[PDB]
Amino acid sequence: SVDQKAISTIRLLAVDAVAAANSGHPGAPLGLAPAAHAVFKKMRFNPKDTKWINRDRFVLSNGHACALLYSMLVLYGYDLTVEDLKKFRQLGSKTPGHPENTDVPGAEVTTGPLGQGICNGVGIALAQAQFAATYNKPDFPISDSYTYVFLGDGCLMEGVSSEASSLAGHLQLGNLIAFWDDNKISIDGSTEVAFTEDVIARYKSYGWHIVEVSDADTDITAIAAAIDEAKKVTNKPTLVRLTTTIGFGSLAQGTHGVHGAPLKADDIKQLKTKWGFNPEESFAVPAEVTASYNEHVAENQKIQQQWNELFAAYKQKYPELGAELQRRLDGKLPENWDKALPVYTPADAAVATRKLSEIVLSKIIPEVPEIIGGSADLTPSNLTKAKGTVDFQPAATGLGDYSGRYIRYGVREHAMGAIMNGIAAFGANYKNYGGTFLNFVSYAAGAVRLSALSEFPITWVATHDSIGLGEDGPTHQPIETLAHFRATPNISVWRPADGNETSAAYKSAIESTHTPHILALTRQNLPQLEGSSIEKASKGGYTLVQQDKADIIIVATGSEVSLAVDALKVLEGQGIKAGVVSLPDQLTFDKQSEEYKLSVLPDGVPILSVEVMSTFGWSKYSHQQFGLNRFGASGKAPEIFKLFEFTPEGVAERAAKTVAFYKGKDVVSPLRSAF
Amino acid sequence: SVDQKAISTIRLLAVDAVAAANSGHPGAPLGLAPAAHAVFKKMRFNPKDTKWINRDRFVLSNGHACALLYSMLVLYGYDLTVEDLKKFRQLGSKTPGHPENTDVPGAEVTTGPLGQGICNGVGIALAQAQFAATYNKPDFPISDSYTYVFLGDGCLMEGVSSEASSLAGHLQLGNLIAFWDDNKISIDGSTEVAFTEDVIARYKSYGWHIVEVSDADTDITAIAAAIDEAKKVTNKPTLVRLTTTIGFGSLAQGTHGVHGAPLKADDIKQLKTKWGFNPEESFAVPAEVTASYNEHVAENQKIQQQWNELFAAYKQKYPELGAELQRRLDGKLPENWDKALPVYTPADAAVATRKLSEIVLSKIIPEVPEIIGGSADLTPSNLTKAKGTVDFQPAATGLGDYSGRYIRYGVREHAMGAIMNGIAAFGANYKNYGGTFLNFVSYAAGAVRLSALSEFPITWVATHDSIGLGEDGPTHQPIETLAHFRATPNISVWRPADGNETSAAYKSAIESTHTPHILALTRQNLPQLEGSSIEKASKGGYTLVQQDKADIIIVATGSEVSLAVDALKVLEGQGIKAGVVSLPDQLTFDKQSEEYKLSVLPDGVPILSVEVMSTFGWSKYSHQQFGLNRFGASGKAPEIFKLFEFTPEGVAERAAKTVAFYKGKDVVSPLRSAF
Ligand SMILES: CC1=C(CCOP(=O)(O)OP(=O)(O)O)S[C@@H](O)N1Cc1cnc(C)nc1N
Ligand SMILES: CC1=C(CCOP(=O)(O)OP(=O)(O)O)S[C@@H](O)N1Cc1cnc(C)nc1N
Ligand SMILES: [Ca+2]
Ligand SMILES: [Ca+2]
Repeated sequence: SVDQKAISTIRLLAVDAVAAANSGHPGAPLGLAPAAHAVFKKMRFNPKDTKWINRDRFVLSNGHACALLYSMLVLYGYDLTVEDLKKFRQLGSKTPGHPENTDVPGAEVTTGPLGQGICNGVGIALAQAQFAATYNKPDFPISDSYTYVFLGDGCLMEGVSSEASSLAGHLQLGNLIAFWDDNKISIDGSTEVAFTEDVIARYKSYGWHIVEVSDADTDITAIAAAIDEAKKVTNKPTLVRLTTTIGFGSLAQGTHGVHGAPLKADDIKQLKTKWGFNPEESFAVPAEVTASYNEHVAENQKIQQQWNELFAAYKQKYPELGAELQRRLDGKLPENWDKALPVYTPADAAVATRKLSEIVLSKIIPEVPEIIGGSADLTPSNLTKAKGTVDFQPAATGLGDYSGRYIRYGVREHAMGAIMNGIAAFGANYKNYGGTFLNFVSYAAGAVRLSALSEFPITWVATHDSIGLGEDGPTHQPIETLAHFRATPNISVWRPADGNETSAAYKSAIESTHTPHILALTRQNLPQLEGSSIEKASKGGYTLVQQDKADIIIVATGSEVSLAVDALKVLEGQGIKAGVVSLPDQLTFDKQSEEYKLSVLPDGVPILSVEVMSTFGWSKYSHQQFGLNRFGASGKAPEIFKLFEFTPEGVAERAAKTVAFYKGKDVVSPLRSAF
Repeated sequence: SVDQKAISTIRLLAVDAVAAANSGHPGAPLGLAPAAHAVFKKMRFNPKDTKWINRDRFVLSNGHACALLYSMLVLYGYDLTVEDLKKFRQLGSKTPGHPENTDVPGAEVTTGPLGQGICNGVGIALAQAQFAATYNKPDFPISDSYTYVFLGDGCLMEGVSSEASSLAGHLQLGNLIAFWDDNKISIDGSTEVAFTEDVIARYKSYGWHIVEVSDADTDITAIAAAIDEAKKVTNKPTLVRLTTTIGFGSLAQGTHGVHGAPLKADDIKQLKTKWGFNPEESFAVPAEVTASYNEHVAENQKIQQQWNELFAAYKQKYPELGAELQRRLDGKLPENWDKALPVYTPADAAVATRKLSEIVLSKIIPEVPEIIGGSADLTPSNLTKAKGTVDFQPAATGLGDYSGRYIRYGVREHAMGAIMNGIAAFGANYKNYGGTFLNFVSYAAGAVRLSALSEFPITWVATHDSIGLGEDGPTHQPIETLAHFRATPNISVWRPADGNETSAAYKSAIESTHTPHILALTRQNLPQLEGSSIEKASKGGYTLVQQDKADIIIVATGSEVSLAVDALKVLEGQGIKAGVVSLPDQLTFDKQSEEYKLSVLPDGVPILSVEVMSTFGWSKYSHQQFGLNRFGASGKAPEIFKLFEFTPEGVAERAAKTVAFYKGKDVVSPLRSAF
């Protein structure tokens, strides 16, 4: 039949791509081609408009299987061709060895690190539910799309997927439909060696609906029926068990050897002849398959055409909501939204930056509807919920509504990070955030790194940033954490010192379109600084205290800026004149012009950094570094600062030693380099 | 009764400790005191010998509840007193705000980061099973101890605990008995807001046995009976559901407010009078409670006395095993074990460092019985299994035996990391390891950091270290990873360049007693270096190529050392004389004498670092840094190195620019500092 021919075409495109690269993963593509065919036939999408907001989304969580995804995208006439398939896994191609949303049209998210994609799918589905609750009206189903996810045994073993699956079940996300590739093979062989749990029973325990397809190597009728069944269960996410043979059709089917290396040439020949293809030909695309797939595209395009007319009629019936929706689909924040950001003067009281963050959120959430966010069971500690908002919960629980704006993630940092990526991936200008203690952002590193690689404007509200948290002690006190994330490409790591800097950090985080943000915030109160402003802090680094005859410049962040200012006064009594630089975000600073940066960190003066965590990275900006390169302690925070000599006198002593060390030396800016 | 008085004593010690600190967590201690009393009465332990190898182990996974643990340890006469309780959460005390194994007698592991302790308990139980299978003989139950773990809702939400619980069920670890504090309260309030899964059904799906105690606020008879029941189920780990009231007895019982802040003074008074204590008194220890607890200690000490005689008789009946066991309990490796380490010359073939690692393991595993380890579903990629060894599996599966040495962790990096910590915590000189790709060690950061803080000699076999892995692309290629772990205190991060350096890295990792190791290993082949040796590489950094008239020194690691040597030859043709330093472990190097370090990185010569990952940290050792501070690419590895100019000519160009940049300047070693 044409459907059988399409499935064979998909299988053989994937195998031929792996063969051409002499690299990659043929097994899961062979096993999942029937399901991919069936799911894409049910999906609504436009290959010529990858951003249609009411499209169904597809996520390949088992991202190593991407020859399958690329084959689907090629067959459906996305901006990806057979010539791109021939360049699978080749430097610079549009067909990288794992899918990247920045590079691959029709890749919603970046997968490959196992477990991430299913969590991203939870976030896409969460966003869709929130979006539909916000905009849909009687006779106006603006948003009614589904989220389809493929995942394998590896994703099911990774703890992040358990976190997200527990939460998705709690949230009753009925438009999420996931498909488990139940092939009983991973890299180490049979799943009997390490993965003998009853997956189905576990998913029932989370509140998911289950459909089992016992012959998913052939039974596309049953796969389609499973989708129809899942769509009828509106208050539970569904897991469809696809019992498949890894490498179906290969001489090596059902073995670990077919997972992750090219097939033998003779194996590819017998695949082709068994399925009616020419064993001498590669990258075959039968015209009847193209015709069948084109019919579905044309139908989908007529659906989008009608949606566009629905949207026009919505703008007439609901003028304010329609304009808001239009603005969001245009990627624009509300005009002058930033006028809501709080501004402070040096006469205002000291405030912890976690509390300044609460105040910002309280002002901007009512003004910017596309802001939603939550906390990983730290709401009263991170201060992430604006008073008067409702939680995102299914109304059936009585605990919230899908129109709500605040997410109770539970103690699930890693899934929170990956769900945030999915909310961003949904689109519609969502600017979403997640709170935890800074030290436990590290639990979510797998997802955080993908925020950076995927260029998603997500925000971590990362409170209790240092030994300043006090008594909880060294298991809670960051040392390495900022260095880790600053060393990752494309992460803005804001460590604001005061009220104006906190507003600048949020301006950056909310305006972002391509860069994730981590906001490192204090437990403890900090003074409002003389010389701070949103304008200056928006440059990432700025001269807080200018001293034309400086003997030294002290560069600091966060809680250590006030310390530097107090040290400047001690130094004055020692006959040493200091300037102070505040560096609330190193990435933003790095992006400023060379001349601006040199105005902050000039030649001809020693520069000392002060930050109560690792000294890694700080030599970019300083000649000498005063940091904390050992674990912390359990005690009252001021006593810990004293123990480690993070006091005005301790900073002044090191500043004086720095001045002495450079006596008789020629000093150039740390910004200078040989290449 | 005396038992009732003991429970009240525990509750009130915990509340009084929190009160004295005006900080900490009274709720779970109040709720779990009956269970703690019951479990400790069943446990075999010696407060005067915390290292008795046949003790039962206890782990408080909900580590914030540590006022409970400290109260138990004080009551039982560990090296912890009421005076220490009065110093709870105070700087320098033996009663930190979360338990630390380095600081607290009777704390087996360091907890506080949720989810870790239960996984550590899985590792203690895994080790006990392996140890018993190795040493027990008829009439000689050398090892027959249990592992008791308390955990809360937060631990159950963290994905790491799902990973470890799936694996523990697969492994049929019948001597593991965990207790869930089912109090339905976390920081954000009721668990109804975020955690509505059927926990019991999930644990059944993993293959655990369940016992439910519906009135765990009072029913110590049922808690004791649950332990007895769990001990009869020898082929399943057991979860005991303890339905408790958080803060039991407080006016604020059953509320989130009792979780994490001191009780009001009037509340403490009414607790005391309800339970027959003097409301004017704090830190009361009734002598009848001490007497009862002392009776159990005395009985346990007679059990250990008899075990010592059993061990003496074992040494007579089984002379070789007995001597091996004695050596391990003395903390000593086999005499001259390191003579098994492979040695290479520059005439030997190029080898990838992952393959060199396989060869090391193959030589040392037969010689050092306390080495066990595994991989997170990457055995044929990491090359972590020695041919001819058997996997650690329950014999009932037919897939291995508990005497086996190789663990199939599945796709569970985070739990693997925390399980490794538990295996180390068991003791008996275990030197255990875990393989994954370097980029996915990051999934396990929560546990890795605790290896460092806990001072456990665990080893990550972290292969596919860089863009050298090629086609899998940027989702798999480390950039930030070494900087992250090098910035963490107390992590040795070895990046060996060749065969001799790989042997030095393993010598360090296996000899370690207090420092975790990460071995960053290549996919791709590297040449054997002229000038390398185990002796020199054991110093962490060494002069590979000495040049008395050097214009520049190039310092490099791993795959970039050979690149530096090739660049030296290009530079010679440009009239520039270079030396080369290899820096296989920065931590080991840092620990050498100042004079040794200066002999490697002297004054008076520019130093350029080369390493194909982040430049963070490298200014400790260099004036200029050539690194990779952007994400990678999907293509054949040599083409990626060329793209980024990590070629002999690209290094030489940057070296020449470095020489030019320092013309006319006075240069001192990067090792010099102002303070
Ligand atoms: C183990 C592993 C794989 C097997 C999947 O086994 P699974 O059953 O999911 O795939 P199948 O055998 O094709 O059906 S792929 C490769 O990613 N990898 C390394 C890998 C490990 N850890 C993480 C976080 N991401 C990864 N990418
Ligand atoms: C959320 C959170 C807690 C509530 C536990 O809720 P749980 O039900 O386990 O404790 P109970 O309410 O006392 O019964 S504690 C504090 O650790 N914390 C922050 C916290 C967050 N993430 C990680 C990895 N470790 C942590 N430590
Ligand atoms: Ca599989
Ligand atoms: Ca709880």
